Amino acid sequence: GARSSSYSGEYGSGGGKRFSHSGNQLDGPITALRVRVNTYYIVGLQVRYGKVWSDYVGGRNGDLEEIFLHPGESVIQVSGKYKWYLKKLVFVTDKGRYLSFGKDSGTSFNAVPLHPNTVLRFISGRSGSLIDAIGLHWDVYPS
Ligand SMILES: [Cl-]
Repeated sequence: GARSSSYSGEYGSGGGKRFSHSGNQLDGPITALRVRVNTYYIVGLQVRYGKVWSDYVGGRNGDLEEIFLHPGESVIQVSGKYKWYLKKLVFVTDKGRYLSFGKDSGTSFNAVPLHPNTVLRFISGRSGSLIDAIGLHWDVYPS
């Protein structure tokens, strides 16, 4: 039909419990990221949609890294690495910024939109005390 949405599928394990930011789309485009990291793993994730933060997922012991996107800036590619749990995330923006988090070891993955000229609209995944898995949802913005 007319829709340009696409979904990467889940990268990582089947552990933990599912989360989805699908209901956060209405708040706005992604405008900021919070990624909690310890020495080995991605511990936790929060994403700001417009002005409103998602409900935090993951554990709380770790360095809380945060990146604030520039006005009009979107993510167009996400890569990373996992081994048992998520270990590395790289958010690539349409302003050419490569926003890396975590430690550079594990099985690699690389997710780009399945329809051209769409951007990262929200994320889903699985979590517990760590981030077990992540999935990327792409769409046009504005809608
Ligand atoms: Cl694994």
